[PDB]
Amino acid sequence: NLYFQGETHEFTAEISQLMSLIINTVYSNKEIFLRELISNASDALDKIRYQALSDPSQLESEPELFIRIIPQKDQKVLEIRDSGIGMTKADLVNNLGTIAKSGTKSFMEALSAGADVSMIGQFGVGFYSLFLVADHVQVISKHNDDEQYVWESNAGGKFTVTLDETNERLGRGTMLRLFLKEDQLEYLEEKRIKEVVKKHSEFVAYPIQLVVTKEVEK
Amino acid sequence: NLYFQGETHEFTAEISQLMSLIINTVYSNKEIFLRELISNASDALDKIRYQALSDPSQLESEPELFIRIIPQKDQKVLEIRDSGIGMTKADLVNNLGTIAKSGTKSFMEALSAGADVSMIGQFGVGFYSLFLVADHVQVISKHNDDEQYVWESNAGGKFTVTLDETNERLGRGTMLRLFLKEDQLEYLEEKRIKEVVKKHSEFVAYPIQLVVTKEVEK
Ligand SMILES: CCNC(=O)c1noc(-c2cc(C(C)C)c(O)cc2O)c1-c1ccc(CN2CCOCC2)cc1
Ligand SMILES: CCNC(=O)c1noc(-c2cc(C(C)C)c(O)cc2O)c1-c1ccc(CN2CCOCC2)cc1
Repeated sequence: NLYFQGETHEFTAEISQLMSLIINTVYSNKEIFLRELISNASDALDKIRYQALSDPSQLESEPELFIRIIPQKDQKVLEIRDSGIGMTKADLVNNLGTIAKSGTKSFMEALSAGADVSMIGQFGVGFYSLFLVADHVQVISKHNDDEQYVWESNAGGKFTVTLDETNERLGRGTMLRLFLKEDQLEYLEEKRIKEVVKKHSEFVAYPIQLVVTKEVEK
Repeated sequence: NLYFQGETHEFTAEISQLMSLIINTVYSNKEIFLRELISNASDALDKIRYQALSDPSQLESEPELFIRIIPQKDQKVLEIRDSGIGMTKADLVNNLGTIAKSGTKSFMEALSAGADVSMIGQFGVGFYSLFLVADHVQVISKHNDDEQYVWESNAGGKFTVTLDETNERLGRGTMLRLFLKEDQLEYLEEKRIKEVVKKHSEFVAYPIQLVVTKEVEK
């Protein structure tokens, strides 16, 4: 019996470590990670927007279309949430598999031809750019036709997409939870986040909301 | 400027994690790791034996040719030492790079064609079979023409081959230090090691020594 034929998703976490090494060596300015996450959220928002055009009940799970950035300073986590179409369990497996396969292609090309700062133009590298600032990621998603699921890059053992009985309920859409590297904590600060959004995501056609909790120093 | 072209050694640790996942799924019986380590030691012993044939001073750094297995129960480490030719710093870099490149080939083939228990016949898979029982490895080596060097698969950060100012002095040769998985501690036991050596390494033409420290229970 044969194992792993075509089963690239089984290696998603390992392939991400290869891509993290490449992309962090190539890009010293990490801030483009946020552009890429917002662009992927925008695409998922377009999908629900067009489906709901002929079937508005699809919006009732989360009637507003938005992208929402929530720094969690105590946890050193940056959360990016959208109310896009979301992913069923099978969608999440299939999308991670495609992302993983594109990573193998980008990694093999780096070895054969070398990598430079144009690599951000390659399919899938936008996802891996989250590892410019994060050492670990949780991808949480809720599609109208399925339950809430989560994939954790740091989960020990076999690749798994787990029924989410732990995180807050998304009504619909996707949240990436970025566990930031100790040298990239600037991206938990409101001023820095706003600078990066205005610089790189001006033409995104959805509201980008920033949720900031701070103790009042008295 | 281009990064990583041909620099497969830079990914040795990440490629090993891919190979570890494949080989542990394919092989439920882990014991062949020892056959493969002994076979690589035997090859390095042949090289010093033939060089010393015309230049016996090469043996003076370690005059006996042997393979030596040392369980370190307290550390959950199994050490395999040989008095082979050893590797200079550049040899260790070059051999890890070749091993890493063969891993990329085996991993891509597993995805395209599937992997089965014949994969042990592929170039380089013998090295990766150490991850049947170990989660981490240190490769320590001393060649007559260089200082003692070490590579650590679990060392954080950039691939590096470090001048060894920590471990015991090898006079000449190579030691792999295997940090065993919690479910593979049977391979620290003398009875088990001896069974595996007799079964799989009968035709190795060097003495295989086993060094066992035990408290006398009184
Ligand atoms: C069944 C259809 N479902 C979706 O399209 C969907 N729902 O949520 C998606 C998001 C995925 C990501 C990461 C995992 C790529 C987000 O960061 C944000 C999302 O909303 C998401 C999505 C899926 C794929 C893509 C496009 N690819 C292109 C190649 O790599 C990155 C993503 C963009 C968004
Ligand atoms: C400059 C020449 N130096 C040597 O040949 C040498 N010295 O020490 C060697 C050992 C390497 C390993 C691992 C890292 C492969 C050992 O386990 C034991 C050795 O003695 C070693 C060696 C190097 C290469 C090989 C053969 N390859 C074949 C493909 O993968 C495994 C190793 C076998 C042994």
